[PDB]
Amino acid sequence: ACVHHIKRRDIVLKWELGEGAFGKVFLAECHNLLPEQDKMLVAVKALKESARQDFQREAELLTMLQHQHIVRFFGVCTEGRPLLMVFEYMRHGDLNRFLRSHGPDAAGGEDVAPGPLGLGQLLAVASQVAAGMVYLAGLHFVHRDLATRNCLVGQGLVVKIGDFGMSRDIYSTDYYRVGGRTMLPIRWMPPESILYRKFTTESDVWSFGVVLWEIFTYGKQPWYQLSNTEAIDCITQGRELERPRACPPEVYAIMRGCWQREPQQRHSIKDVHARLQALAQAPPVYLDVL
Ligand SMILES: COc1ccc(-n2ncc3c(=O)n(CC(=O)Nc4cc(C(F)(F)F)ccc4Cl)cnc32)cc1
Repeated sequence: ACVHHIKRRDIVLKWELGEGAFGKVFLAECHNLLPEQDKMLVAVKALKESARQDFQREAELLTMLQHQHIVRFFGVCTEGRPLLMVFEYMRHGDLNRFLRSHGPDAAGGEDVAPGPLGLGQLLAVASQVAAGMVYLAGLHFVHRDLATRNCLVGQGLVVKIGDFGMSRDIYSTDYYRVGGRTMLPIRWMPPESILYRKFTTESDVWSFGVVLWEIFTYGKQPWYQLSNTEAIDCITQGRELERPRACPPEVYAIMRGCWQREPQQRHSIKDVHARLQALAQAPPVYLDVL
């Protein structure tokens, strides 16, 4: 348990940002956290209710996972309930909201032009999320719920991967509630995950595949035209998501790389990150003709 601790007195809650059923999130000022900044803004998750153990496991895990494109964890405040986890504040919030609000069905601020994000803007986002997934597959860590609702966008369109309990509330429609405890992101899962309940690196590249589709559809729900049971039938019957208008055939091919029926046929995430980075850093003259 080599988790950083922060004194309660160094955390000033400002207001709420989000509610789940296991946690509340707050904007807070945090003091003496960085020398660069004597004071600075963070998001703080307060535990609602076993629960303490889950909190200790979450904190140990998030102290392990550090990387440019994983949500930055600063540490815990264990001095009095509510127990707090302290996170970097991501000014644009979740990538799904960010996509929807820069999509044809939505103006231009500080980090972004008005109107649809450009192809180069969408490859940059896809690249960063892939960079994140490399680092997790690196550690042989299976995510199990990769989707735009579980990434955050910071100042400068820095995109980072998380896994938020509040996602099951805010975005319940993205989950199939089985039995009455469990919640399955069926629209993001490959056939082996739905059929055999196996979760692997390779079930995560499938999910990354669908993230790529979300990016290029500006955050539409995959199979939005289908019920949860229709999506299951269609995913088990091998039916593949259509190329979005904004998706060049060359990007659609990376998606197909992630959707090979056979887990082992799927391109590695390293390969995909490489394909996507290369495009995002390609000169406009090359991209304007893709
Ligand atoms: C506006 O700025 C905001 C807004 C919201 C937030 N915010 N809200 C909730 C959470 C939260 O739970 N975490 C921890 C987390 O993501 N945990 C995790 C990560 C992984 C892995 F994907 F990294 F691998 C796996 C498993 C778990 Cl449990 C972080 N930030 C949250 C933060 C800033």
